[PDB]
Amino acid sequence: TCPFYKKIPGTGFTVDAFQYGVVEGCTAYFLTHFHSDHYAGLSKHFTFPVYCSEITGNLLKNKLHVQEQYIHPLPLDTECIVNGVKVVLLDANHCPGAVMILFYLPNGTVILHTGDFRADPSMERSLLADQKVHMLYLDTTYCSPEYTFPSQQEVIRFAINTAFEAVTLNPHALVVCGTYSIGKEKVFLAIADVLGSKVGMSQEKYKTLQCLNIPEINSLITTDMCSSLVHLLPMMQINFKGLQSHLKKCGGKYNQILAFRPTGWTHSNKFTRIADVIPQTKGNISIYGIPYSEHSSYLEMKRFVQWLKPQKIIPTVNVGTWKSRSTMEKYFREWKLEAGY
Ligand code: NI
Repeated sequence: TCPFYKKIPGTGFTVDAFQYGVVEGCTAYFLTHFHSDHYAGLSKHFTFPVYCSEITGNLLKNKLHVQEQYIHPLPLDTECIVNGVKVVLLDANHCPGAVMILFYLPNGTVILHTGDFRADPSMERSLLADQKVHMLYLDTTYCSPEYTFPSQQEVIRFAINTAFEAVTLNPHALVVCGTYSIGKEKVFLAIADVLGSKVGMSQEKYKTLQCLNIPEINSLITTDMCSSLVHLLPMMQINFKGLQSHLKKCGGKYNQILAFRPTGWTHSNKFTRIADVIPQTKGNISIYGIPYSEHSSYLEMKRFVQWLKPQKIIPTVNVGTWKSRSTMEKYFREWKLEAGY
């Protein structure tokens, strides 16, 4: 059965609730972004209205085959009426097409559902600035102070500098980057850009990237592996066995692999700086784990919430244990006492 934190009171609406069958009372199903834990349950036989971004709607049609008549894309930053209720979609600074949803209830309550997000000070100058928000449905993935990681810009700088150095020392080195969902496209695009190459990938991944409205994408990616010196592979293949097997397939064109795994957080973050990160190596293969996050750090999350000053917070992540729930509730109270709301 559908959990309470996926339901929007005072409406016929649910958020990211496609794996519970026909939800009793639901006249519109919103989808925040195209990640499988959130779309789980959607398929070509779905017959209810789905509300989402243009980009999410491209992926629903092309990848899941949802029929067009049930896909309702909305523009961002624009007041829209859905089944008699004003809503706005905001950029969530997560993966391509990811949104936060503002609901303006008929009784006067305003609710923000963040979906998955990476909080940013720029959000303090969106349409959120313009009225009070009573209830916040919050992505609490990294809601604990140990969760530190660098800016996306610092991480991309590390990756660009590492790749350009290795390939300039050895022009016969191949760069490989892991992927298993949309998001984090800057990692492989920034590295291919410094090397003067397109990124090579499977037909299935090329198809996915052609749904994302990235400017000038036809100039940046390709299915011809032979012409490319940055290859994308499934995340499961980014290990010594998988990468050895891939190098065999390249027909003696290359004699060294440098590979990147963009993880979220890893406990090496508590001690080590981004400057100081070192790879795991075996022979002519080196693997870097780089902390490129599409979710808020603890400090970024705290700044956002202390700015927004909501009356009530409903977590949407880490809700399955009493210890987690109690931990999160303590931090919410600290924040509220420190700021005075
Ligand atoms: Ni996500």
